[PDB]
Formats: sequence, C-alpha cells, structure tokens
Amino acid sequence: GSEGAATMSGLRVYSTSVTGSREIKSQQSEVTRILDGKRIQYQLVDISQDNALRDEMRTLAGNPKATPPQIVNGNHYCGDYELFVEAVEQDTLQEFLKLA
Repeated sequence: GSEGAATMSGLRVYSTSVTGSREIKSQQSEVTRILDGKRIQYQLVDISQDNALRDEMRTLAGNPKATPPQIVNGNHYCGDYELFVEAVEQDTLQEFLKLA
C-alpha cells in the first residue's frame, strides 16, 4: 500500500441545470456519479445560475463553443467528460486531474 499525508485540491464540476442538448446531462450526471462514487472532493459549479460562468468556463477550457460537464482543479483545466471518463476507465483519473 501507500499512506502519508493528504493534499488540498479545489475540484470544480462546471455543470448546468437548464439544457436541451440532453446528452450533456448524461455526461454531467455521470461525471458527478463517478466523482460521487470515487468520493472525490469537488464543487458543482452551476453555470446556468450565472451566465458569466457559461463564458468563464468556455475560456478556462479553451473554446467558446464549449459545453459541460467540465472538470477543473483549482486553477487548472482537467478536461471534458470524455477526457475524464477516459482516464477513469484507464484507472488514471488521479493522473488526469491534479492529484498526482
């Protein structure tokens, strides 16, 4: 095994409540689900609430035509649902993010 100390990471999941795409939701629900199960410390950022977010998110990510979900670490941009799900599947979710 491996034990020592812990680290403080500001995980943020940029999701929305009002959407028509639908598919997005799935990604959002999933991300949160996986994150939930993984018991990862993160904060659900409702971009819907504040329109600004919608933008702030796009910028952070690096695309105006971006969409949720969106994983962010403190001031780092993990990636999208795919990038996330991918790692998760690869069992390297710790690498993708800013954990290790």
